[PDB]
Amino acid sequence: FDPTELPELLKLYYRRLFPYSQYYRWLNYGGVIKNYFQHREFSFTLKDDIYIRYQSFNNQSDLEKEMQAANPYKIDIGAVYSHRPNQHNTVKLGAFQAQEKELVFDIDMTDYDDVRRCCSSADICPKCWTLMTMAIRIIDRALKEDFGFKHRLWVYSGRRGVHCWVCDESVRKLSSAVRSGIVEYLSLVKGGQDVKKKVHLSEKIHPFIRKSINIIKKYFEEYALVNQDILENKESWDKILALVPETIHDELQQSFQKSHNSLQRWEHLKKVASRYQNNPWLEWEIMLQYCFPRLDINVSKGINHLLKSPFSVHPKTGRISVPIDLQKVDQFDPFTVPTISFICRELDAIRTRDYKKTSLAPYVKVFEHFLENLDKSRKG
Ligand SMILES: [Zn+2]
Repeated sequence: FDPTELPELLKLYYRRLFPYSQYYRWLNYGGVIKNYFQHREFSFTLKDDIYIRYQSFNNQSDLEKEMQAANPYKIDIGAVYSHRPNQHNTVKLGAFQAQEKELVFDIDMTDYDDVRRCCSSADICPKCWTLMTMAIRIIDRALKEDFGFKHRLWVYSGRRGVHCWVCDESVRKLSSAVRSGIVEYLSLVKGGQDVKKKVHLSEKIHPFIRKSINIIKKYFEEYALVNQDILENKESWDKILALVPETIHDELQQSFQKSHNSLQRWEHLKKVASRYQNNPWLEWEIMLQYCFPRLDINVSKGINHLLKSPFSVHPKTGRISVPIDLQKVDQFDPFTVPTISFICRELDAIRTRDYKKTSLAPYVKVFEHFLENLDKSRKG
């Protein structure tokens, strides 16, 4: 993909491919509440990194217009405010308030750099992507079963990770404190870089943790012991020994030297750890520390947080911020995700149905099913 064709591709994409209809369907929420879409903040990042926020629009047409006119490189969605963001200059200090917004999560592969061996920073590969899969399943399960959130839209970030938009009516009215509490409930991996051991479990295991572990169990052998090979050599297995008491270090060190692969060594770790318990949950603390999601509280805490819009175009990979079908989550592949050049290619090889003829269609379908359930909930 070539980022210089981009300003030309954006023109076309924003004119004949970006699903404005479904977009407005989403953000207008069936018109039940007035000025909801009209009080929504957007922000655009234009060429040469020109950043503008407090963008608001009268309706879908105004949006189509200003977007096609600006042709932004980045689009971020924000809160629904007390007034129209456009007019924020006209509002007296103290009355311009973010009032409602979807509950959002940002999962970023870069946050796993201390426990994945294949890549670092913004690099991703099929061997580490399984981490997202566990993250989506682990978290979405909690949002659905523990919290009863019914309308959850998962979106590819374009390069390094995934977003979740929780859009239930009661959720959009959640205070920053409750949001922060939901993040604290979901969070198990605590610490920065000074701290080598980021997971400590109590004698009693809360169901969320149990159900998260059981999801990780299903993936751990292939992800961690085979593909990542976290016990390949001493440099790697010392990092794991750093997460367990010193009194079992020597025993494990020898059993690791005498062993041939990570499966054997993990199986040894299990037996020694289990034996350590009798006279605690080391295995699970290690699995969690190596596979459980890391969550930035600042992303989900603030009602005024601006997050990458679905169907944005990634300035470098060219990939589309596409919705993720929760039913096929294990089959999701960020490397076969449509790029803008590909869907413009498809378009220039054939009115409101042009995108259906592109590879963009099934993701818009996922988005439409997300919208349909959203209507049904408003009705009954
Ligand atoms: Zn990788």
